[PDB]
Amino acid sequence: LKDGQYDIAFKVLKDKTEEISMMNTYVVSPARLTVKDGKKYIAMTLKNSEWITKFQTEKNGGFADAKVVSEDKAANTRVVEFEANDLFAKLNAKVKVDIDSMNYHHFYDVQIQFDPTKI
Ligand code: HEM
Ligand SMILES: [Zn+2]
Repeated sequence: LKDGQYDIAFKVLKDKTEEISMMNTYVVSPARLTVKDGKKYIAMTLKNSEWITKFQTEKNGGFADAKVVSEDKAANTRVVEFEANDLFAKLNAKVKVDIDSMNYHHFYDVQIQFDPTKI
């Protein structure tokens, strides 16, 4: 594909499975793919932002916090940005969730699967 901005559908999968993750409820698909100089960046909206305290994706054999490129405090959402390579390969990610009022404090591994062909 060539430089520009595109819609890309995706699903978040439970770690090491083809099952839909509980996290899938809290992301917006499609995400936005920016292609720039042969590199691919994904901008993804997280819902219930206040609950999601960390979000990381695999980068160079390690995990890195995705950049927050915008926040909407009124909507309680935010947009995070990270690099993808092969849009047909699963991307490993990590999430930390904290809901003080429900005593829910966990962190998880998940996979993101993009589907470039989907509309
Ligand atoms: C808000 C109320 C929430 C409740 C009641 C809840 C409940 C649960 C429960 C019971 C499980 C065990 C597996 C299952 O039953 O499906 C689970 C796992 C999991 N939850 Fe939560 N959760 C909540 C919020 C969130 C949020 C905001 C995220 C954002 C990432 C999240 C991500 C996950 C992940 C990644 C797992 C591991 C299994 C999977 O990937 O589906 N959850 N959750
Ligand atoms: Zn846990």
